[PDB]
Amino acid sequence: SAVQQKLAALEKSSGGRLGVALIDTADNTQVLYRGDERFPMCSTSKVMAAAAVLKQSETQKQLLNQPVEIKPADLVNYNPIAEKHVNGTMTLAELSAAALQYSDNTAMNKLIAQLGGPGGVTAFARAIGDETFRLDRTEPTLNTAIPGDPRDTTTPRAMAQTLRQLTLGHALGETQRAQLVTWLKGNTTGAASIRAGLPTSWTVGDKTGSGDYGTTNDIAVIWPQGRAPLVLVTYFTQPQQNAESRRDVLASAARIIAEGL
Ligand SMILES: *[B@@]1([O])O[C][C]([C][O])O1
Repeated sequence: SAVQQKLAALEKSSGGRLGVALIDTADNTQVLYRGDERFPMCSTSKVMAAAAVLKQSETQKQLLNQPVEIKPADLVNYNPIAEKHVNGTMTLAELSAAALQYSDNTAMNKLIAQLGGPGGVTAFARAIGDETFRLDRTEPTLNTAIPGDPRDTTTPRAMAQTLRQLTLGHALGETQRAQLVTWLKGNTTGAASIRAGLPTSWTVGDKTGSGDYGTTNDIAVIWPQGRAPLVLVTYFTQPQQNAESRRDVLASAARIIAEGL
């Protein structure tokens, strides 16, 4: 199809490996490019950790207000929000927001701890029907993005379906789903990625990811004005360990998808 030829050309021009999955919820049609190949999730995995904590809060009603101490030893490589609260506390809600909207790695590690380890995050994925997602490591080593390594990967198809279920479906309770949507819509790290290839009038909620091998990812829910929402996952990785990020590729892939609608 036209869109798949344009995505292939974009990939060829980029020098890397591009994975795309689009779900149009109007007719549940899907557009896939390398949709069943594994890609390193990097920080896109933070959505799953936050959603797992939200699921816990359906039974533990006060869980998100639980204070969690941030100690100096907790700080890792990228902690824009946690750094502001060293030797103090953040609630689980604040940690979830930080992980999602600022991609805070300390916050992610606290979420993982709350879930009983990476296996607890993976288990949540399995519980909502995602057989592909696997989280194996904590921050920052889950971002190594080594070619061929299946750790800390998923496929575009799987992540699109899971993101749909979490945000537009009913994998979470009503208050929890709404909270997740609010968090994603307030992301601060996404301006140069999917959002940049879409009409400025569309509302987007997204989570970016970055890692070694120039890995540059973004997963989004998109609410076009007067039109069913769309779920779009764009994963990109490159052959050189020290390659630069290529957010423009994700913007271009989004633009190509948007043109075909
Ligand atoms: B994710 O991918 O977003 C930023 C941080 C950097 O380690 O991880």
